[PDB]
Amino acid sequence: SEFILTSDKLVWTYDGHKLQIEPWGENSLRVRATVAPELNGNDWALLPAKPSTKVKVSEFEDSARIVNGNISAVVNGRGQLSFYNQNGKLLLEEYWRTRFVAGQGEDTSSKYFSPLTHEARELKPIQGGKFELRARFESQPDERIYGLGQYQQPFLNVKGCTMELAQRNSQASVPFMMSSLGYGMLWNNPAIGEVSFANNVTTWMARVTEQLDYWITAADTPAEISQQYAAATGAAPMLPDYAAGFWQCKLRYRTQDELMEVAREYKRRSLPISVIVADFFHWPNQGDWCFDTREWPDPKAMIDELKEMGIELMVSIWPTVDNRTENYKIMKEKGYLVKAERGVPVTMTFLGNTTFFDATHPGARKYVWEQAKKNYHDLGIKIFWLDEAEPEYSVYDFENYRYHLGPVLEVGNIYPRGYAQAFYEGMEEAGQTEIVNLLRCAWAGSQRYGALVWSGDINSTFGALRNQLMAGLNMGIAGIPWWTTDIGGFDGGDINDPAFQELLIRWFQWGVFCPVTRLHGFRQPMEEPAETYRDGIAQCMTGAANEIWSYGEDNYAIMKSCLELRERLRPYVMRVMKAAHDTGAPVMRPLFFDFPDQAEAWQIEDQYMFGPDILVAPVLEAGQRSRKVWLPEGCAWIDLNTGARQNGGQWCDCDAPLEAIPVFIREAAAVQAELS
Amino acid sequence: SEFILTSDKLVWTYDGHKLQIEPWGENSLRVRATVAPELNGNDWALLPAKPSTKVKVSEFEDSARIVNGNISAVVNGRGQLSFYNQNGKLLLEEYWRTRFVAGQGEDTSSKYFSPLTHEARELKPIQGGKFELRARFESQPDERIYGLGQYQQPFLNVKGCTMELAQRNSQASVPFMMSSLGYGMLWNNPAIGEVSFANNVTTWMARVTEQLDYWITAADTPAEISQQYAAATGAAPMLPDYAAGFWQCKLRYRTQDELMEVAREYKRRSLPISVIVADFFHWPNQGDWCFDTREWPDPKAMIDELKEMGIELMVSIWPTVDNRTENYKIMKEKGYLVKAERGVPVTMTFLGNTTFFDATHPGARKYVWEQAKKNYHDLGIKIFWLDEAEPEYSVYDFENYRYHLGPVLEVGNIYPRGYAQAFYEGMEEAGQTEIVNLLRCAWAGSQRYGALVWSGDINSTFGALRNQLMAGLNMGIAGIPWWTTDIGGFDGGDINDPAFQELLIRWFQWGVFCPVTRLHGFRQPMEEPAETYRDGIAQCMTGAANEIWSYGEDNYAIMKSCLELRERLRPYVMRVMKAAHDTGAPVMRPLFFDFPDQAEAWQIEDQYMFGPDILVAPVLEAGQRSRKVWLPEGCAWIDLNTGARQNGGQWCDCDAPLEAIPVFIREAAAVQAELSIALEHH
Amino acid sequence: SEFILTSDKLVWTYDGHKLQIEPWGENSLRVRATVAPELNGNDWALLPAKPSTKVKVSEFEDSARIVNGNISAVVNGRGQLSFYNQNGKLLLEEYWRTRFVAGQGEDTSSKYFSPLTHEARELKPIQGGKFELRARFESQPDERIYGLGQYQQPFLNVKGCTMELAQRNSQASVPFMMSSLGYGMLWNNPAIGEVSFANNVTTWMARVTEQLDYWITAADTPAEISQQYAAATGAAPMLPDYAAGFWQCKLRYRTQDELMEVAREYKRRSLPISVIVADFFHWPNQGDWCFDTREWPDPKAMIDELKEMGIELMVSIWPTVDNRTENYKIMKEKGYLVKAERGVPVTMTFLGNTTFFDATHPGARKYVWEQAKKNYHDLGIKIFWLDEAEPEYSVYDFENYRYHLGPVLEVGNIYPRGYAQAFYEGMEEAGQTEIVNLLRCAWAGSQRYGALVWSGDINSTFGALRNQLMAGLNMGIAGIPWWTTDIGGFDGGDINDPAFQELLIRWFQWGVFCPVTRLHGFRQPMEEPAETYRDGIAQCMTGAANEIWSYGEDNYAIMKSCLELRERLRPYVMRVMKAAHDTGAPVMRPLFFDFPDQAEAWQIEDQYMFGPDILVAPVLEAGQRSRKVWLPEGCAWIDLNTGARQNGGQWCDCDAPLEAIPVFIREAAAVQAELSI
Ligand SMILES: O[C@@H]1[C@@H](O)[C@@H](O)OC[C@H]1O
Repeated sequence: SEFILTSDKLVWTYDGHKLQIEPWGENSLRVRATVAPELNGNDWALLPAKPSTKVKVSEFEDSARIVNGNISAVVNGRGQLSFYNQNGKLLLEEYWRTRFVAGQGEDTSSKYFSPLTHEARELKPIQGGKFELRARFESQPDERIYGLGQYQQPFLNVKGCTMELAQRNSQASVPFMMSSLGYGMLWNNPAIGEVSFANNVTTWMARVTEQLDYWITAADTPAEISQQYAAATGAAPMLPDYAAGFWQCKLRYRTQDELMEVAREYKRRSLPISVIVADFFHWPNQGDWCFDTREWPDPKAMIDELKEMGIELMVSIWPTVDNRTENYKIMKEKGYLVKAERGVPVTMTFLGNTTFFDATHPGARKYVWEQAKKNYHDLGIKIFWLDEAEPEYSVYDFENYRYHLGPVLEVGNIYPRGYAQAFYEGMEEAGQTEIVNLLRCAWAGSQRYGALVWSGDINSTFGALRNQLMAGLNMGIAGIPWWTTDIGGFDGGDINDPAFQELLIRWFQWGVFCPVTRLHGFRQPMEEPAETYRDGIAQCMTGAANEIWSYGEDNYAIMKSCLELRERLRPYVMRVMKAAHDTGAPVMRPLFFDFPDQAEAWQIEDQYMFGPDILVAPVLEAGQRSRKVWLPEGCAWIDLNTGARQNGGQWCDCDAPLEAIPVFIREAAAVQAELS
Repeated sequence: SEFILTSDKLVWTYDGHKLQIEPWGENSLRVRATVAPELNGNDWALLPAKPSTKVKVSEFEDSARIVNGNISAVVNGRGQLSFYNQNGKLLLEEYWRTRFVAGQGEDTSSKYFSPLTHEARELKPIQGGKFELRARFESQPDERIYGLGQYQQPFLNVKGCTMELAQRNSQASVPFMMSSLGYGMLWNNPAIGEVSFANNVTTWMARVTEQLDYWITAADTPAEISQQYAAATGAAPMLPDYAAGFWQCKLRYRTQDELMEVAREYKRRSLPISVIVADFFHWPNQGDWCFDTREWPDPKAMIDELKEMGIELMVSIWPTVDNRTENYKIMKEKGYLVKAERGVPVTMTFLGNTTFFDATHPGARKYVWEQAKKNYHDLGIKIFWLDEAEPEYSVYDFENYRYHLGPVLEVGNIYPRGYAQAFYEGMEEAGQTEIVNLLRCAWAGSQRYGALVWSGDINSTFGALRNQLMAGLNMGIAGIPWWTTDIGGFDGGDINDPAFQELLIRWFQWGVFCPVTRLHGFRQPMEEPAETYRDGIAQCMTGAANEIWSYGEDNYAIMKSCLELRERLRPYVMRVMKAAHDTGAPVMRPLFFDFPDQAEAWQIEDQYMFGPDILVAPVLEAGQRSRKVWLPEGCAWIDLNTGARQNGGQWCDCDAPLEAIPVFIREAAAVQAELSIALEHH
Repeated sequence: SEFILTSDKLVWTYDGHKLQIEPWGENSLRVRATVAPELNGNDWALLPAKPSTKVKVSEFEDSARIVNGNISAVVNGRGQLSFYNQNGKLLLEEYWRTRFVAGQGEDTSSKYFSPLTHEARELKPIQGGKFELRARFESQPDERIYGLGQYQQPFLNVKGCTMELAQRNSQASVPFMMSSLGYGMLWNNPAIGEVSFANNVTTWMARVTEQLDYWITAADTPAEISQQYAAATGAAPMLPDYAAGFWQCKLRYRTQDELMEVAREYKRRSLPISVIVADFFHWPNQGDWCFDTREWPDPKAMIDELKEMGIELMVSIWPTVDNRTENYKIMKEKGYLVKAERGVPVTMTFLGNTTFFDATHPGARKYVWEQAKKNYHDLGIKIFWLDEAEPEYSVYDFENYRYHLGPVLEVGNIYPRGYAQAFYEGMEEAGQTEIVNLLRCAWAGSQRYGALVWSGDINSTFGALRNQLMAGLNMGIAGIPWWTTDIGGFDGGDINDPAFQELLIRWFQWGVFCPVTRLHGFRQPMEEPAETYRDGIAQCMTGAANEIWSYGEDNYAIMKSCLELRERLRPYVMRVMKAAHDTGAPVMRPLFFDFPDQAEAWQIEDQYMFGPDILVAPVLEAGQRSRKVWLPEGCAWIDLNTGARQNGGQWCDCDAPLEAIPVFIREAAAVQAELSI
């Protein structure tokens, strides 16, 4: 057992195991461990640290200690690590269960003494290869845990839950967590694996990796934790103005004329509309990244008319490359495609045999961007819908695929970050500022590449709506402030079904108080293409209409008023977006973000704060016409729908007619005057 | 160390390793070993053995011995095994290199003493799984080794060569070997692996297996070894008479009219023709197994007219099932398809995303047969072209596929046998006798299912032709008497190119003296289909013409006379085919099969015997117009082309003009009279 | 398909596959290939290249070419590679069997066209990991192949043979090959694997690796190839004088008194003796690396007396560290030990549970050297016996062990080079020149660390003797000029058995004309130790006596004249050793090394050249009293035993009584003058 101590770095070593702890921004430490000869150069999501002035490394008895502001790490003579805040309170301690460790007998008076033989930092060698990593920490009975990204589950507090560290359609692993004990932690490792916050032990796992790497931060409030995390992995940029308006989309406007007729109908009725969207398979083949002129005769003319109307066009980008295309040939020559380890060299079979471009290859990123630049960006398109961002393998056999940066088991989760980066860096180099692209997935730090994330191809049910509320809140905690959904859900909504129409209204009303308000879906009754194939290429179907006038007049009036409300909200949304850029605060936040001293704020999972001044209580059940709403203590609250004043620190039974959900405004906040 | 002996079985055991040796037919032993609790019930290619009456099991000193006729196995107290014949000559010896084995020190006076620590029977456990098997035997300085199946290499004798135990297009692993030391050995294990007959050590390897299993046989002559092997794995059936005639094929007759135009034109020129062939993609989609009526409007009328003409139709069967078909849906419901272990559930991407039917699944065999029965056999088609029989994965990642009988790594090589079995059993059940189907691949015992094997999609060169001669002869030694090639090779022959025309003629001349005489290929210039797609299904191209009149008048005359010569040979062919059925002897044989006592017979690799009465000496180089020919001792030889008589036991410098290759007939054999060999005085 | 060409580098790429060919010494090229983003920085055995005189890179048609003196590489538009010499003759061509390659249909007129789908450079991805590599080349009909290291097999020409690329007791993978077609090739990759020189195809295989890496060289003669190889991987140093004399050893002299009594007896009988050896388990425990004072009370006094007698002491070093020792604790603290991937953390169980020191770890190398320096070298010991150099795992499950530089499957074969390096660098740093240590194993480049390799614990038979001849010759071709055996073999020789005694004499006679003349073995009847354990530590047995007088008076007379003959040869041996250092030529050479233009020189495997002036024809069978000997053309030959002159270019029946083997001297060679004076 040997310490190697300098003024700003703690290293411990035994039997080739190196544990290295150092400052990494104010109130924060980076922890690394390896049994290779040295640590490698992989920083993954962590940006260069602003130097800490206050770091102090000490030695006492058989231990060593490193303090950086409000966090300290203690490593004992057996190489066992625990973390404390500035008040000396335990934040986090490693989980050891051994009789012998670091060449020494374990202390029989400690819960660490056990014949079971579990190490806190298990680097298990893979034969012929690298390491299978498990990092174990003690559970705590009072610990509540948030963040981790976007999971399709009805839990805000994820203590007791196990989350797969993998990317699938409707899931995003963004592995930053925030604990109610007063710390946050980033698992700075893109390997396929799992995080289990089980009641008996916390275990982080990486299937294949070179080394342990995490970042831990301490502060007295969630807001400071979020700020410290944003300094570690990058700030969201400033949201462009147009992104705060209404985004109109469906699966799918099949022709230029169809899309333009919708936009013209919005303008004919003087309705708000900021963005309109051309969904997938508007292209001749996958990997062409251009409009098919048979259905889109004059894209420039579409964009120019939309510009006259004050509307931005967003276009679908698929990362797939069909093997019959010219771009497949050239990308294959250059080595810019993902590779199958075994079997046919095909990663997806949706409407063609396609291979994904490799978003971890800097050359492939540039290539795909420059195709999109030439065919779309040069025409005046400045928003891209970066769909299939996981990427969506037809079969999620992660072991069977390899990227430029290594096997998908080792590096796979960073794909969506690279995909967003390709477009953000490309658009920035082309002279665009305030970039936003619609990404289906993300990793740690995706926020710095302007990633507006949505929750994918979920079903159209109230159960799904409930999951989306939890997922969006946890995404904000994981540092992804720009987040949204398909209003009404993606799959299964019949436009003539009264039950779906009720869900649509409830989801729309919530969508007004989401970071982006976006109508999209694949509505029934669907329509098969007239021709199944054209030039041997399978043709893509469409769903039914999905405009605010498509569901009758009663529903039209409700959604029209929703759009008018969203327009009145825009200055407040831009203020909250600037705050997200400035301070790393989410836009939609759990109650504890703004009221961390109040017990109820850490319990309630069906209410949230839309910025600091608006309390939102969505209706999450069919047929519900009232619900209980807890009003936080410390201010009075103004009912958005009645103008009535209510004192903080009480439960209210609130009216929730089909035409409105309960929403309260912080008294005397600037947004109060803006909304009436 | 412990022997468990009975009157007809030797078992040795130490530390869970069981070695079991027992008689398995006359002059033959089966050898099995495992570290599992017991031996499993897998017999693979071995048929039940006829009881051997005089089997003798003894123990002496610390050793044990089992004798069965001309072969004996000796196992010493360290479990080390060697084989001897009735004259006490060493046939085959296990390779051990250890200082400590079976709980005992190794003998320092033996070549077995070595710190290296190699076992002869290495069952290396796969973590969480079964075993990786290596069976090591000592090499022997003057051992020459034949058989093993069909490999694309210019070596008849494969001592010093390493052969992959896997099935790929143009390769067939049929793992029966015959040694010049006077034994034969079947590796009775369908696992993916390798056999290396290296000069320093012989190693058989199986990637995944439950147990070691081989069959070994001893006799004084090759013919006896071949007979004993056919008794162990099954006799070839009797060939139907039409199969000895001329088979006309190309890639591809696209329509009923095109095929019938060729058939009628053969009859109009009074040319011999016994089989005509409809190649692949005559169907609406892969897995439909029926004629596409747009190109083939009345299959019944086609078959009836061909029958009036004395011609059998053969049709292409592909084992692929495209995922848009009705049979895919049903076969998926029932579990009748091969499965990918990882990635997209697609085993081949040629003209569609297809999955192979599982030829190791009894239910799937029956399902595919009954489709072919309903759509082809009930109409009067008696011959099936079982193509892609390996099967031809787009990528040969054997580790990524699984069959009914287990992972491809453990059982993969038996697929072509099951594919043959599916059609043979079905046609037999339907009342057909004398069955022959054209298979691209085979395993040990494929011969019993009427498998006429051909050597696949080789290129059209003299290099290829040389490889095919070696491959065809080794297939015969491996117990596959019915074997042929694409005359001219498959890929790359332009019909207007003199260099290819030269090759076509030499290959055709050789083809006359192959077990089946079959013209096929994908000739240039190729023609793309008019429509690349139809109903979203990719359409299949065709090559150029490939009939005997398609290469100019001078070449037409040579091929015409080749066909006429083949017809005169038919009675002899049918006698030699009967001998293959009765004795297990190959049809095309190396010289050592008929003349085992003569040294030149074990050295010469560019001559062979076509039955016992015809010596063939093919021309295997462009521009060559004469070659040396060794005539075997013990008889006189009649030159087929001149009529001259030559004494056995000499090298002759033979004329070999474009119009004929050197062929010699055994004097006074019945075939001499049948060939009508004159000698005019001008 | 894309070429990236500069003045001295050819790169070809398709689908992330990068093939890079460049000069690496005169008449030589280095070939690397990877599917990773870039080539790594691993040079393994290749030393920095001297920049070449006339390197030319050019593109023509759809191909590219790189010429460096007498070798050239051609890469076509399908990425397929072949090598030619200055006369345009094909040396080596890649084996491809595909219908489609590098995005293009294959040529149907070529032997490369095949549906089998075998690539010449197969970098097969291991799931979650690196690559399984197969490099395939066409076999050639008259190609004869030599080198590869030390294998226990009766084949000099290894065409048709398959060799394991792994290190085991009695085997050494030193993967430089020399072909009769006029090239040599180093497989510059330490991975566990295999080389298959099959008649139908040549296949090199690595179980786990990051990239393809080989070095290829061309010259008109074997001598130039050997020289070019030595420039690439390092010259053998100059051998010290004492190493050419007689090395006396057995398993084992158990005490200081017992060793010294043998040394004194050799001097008392006026017999030559240059080195005497303390074998294993002279230490308190494995990993102590010091004399046990209970059996060795005054080591400094022993060394001083041997110095007075003109004798160097060599001591056994074992790379094992027993888990009860002080050094185990410290080396485990520092991470200087080899690791088991699974199961009990024990690599060997011989007389204790031990773990090997990690010879690929620079710190571990330094640690072990400094233990040996403090306890042996500082006392005046100048030669170490680096035994168990593979290292000798109790079970050779290479997948189950890991070194500093990675899994044993990826890097394992370089261990013995590291082991030699540890002592050579330390001894050189300590002020010693002309270093020689006795290594049981080697890899490519081991020669530069003064590695005298011996063929390990082989059995005592005539079969073994035949194998050793072949192995030693092939080790020389592989660039290991300092090579020897246990005279008599290691295991199974009973000193009272007349059959063994005959083998011993024939082996000794051959031993006179080996690069080093060294007597060693574990002779029967063996003797168990007095007590099985002392202080819980299992005690090591000894074999019977193994001195030249231990086998009766008639045998003593023969071995006595062998030693005297060896002393007369020492000036010649030292000249041949200097030539090895200057030119990379081996000491014991096959006939084709000195007579490459003669057909018989490439066929004969039971004769060899001991330097350029002595033709040796050992007796390799029991009871043989005469044998056939081919005399090379171009000079006359003097029979060493009779003095009779013989013209070159003929076969002779030579008398081979028990008292001599047929040896011939090149007429008028300086060694003829030295032997007759
Ligand atoms: O939202 C959908 C997206 O997730 C994918 O399936 O492509 C079509 C879109 O409508």
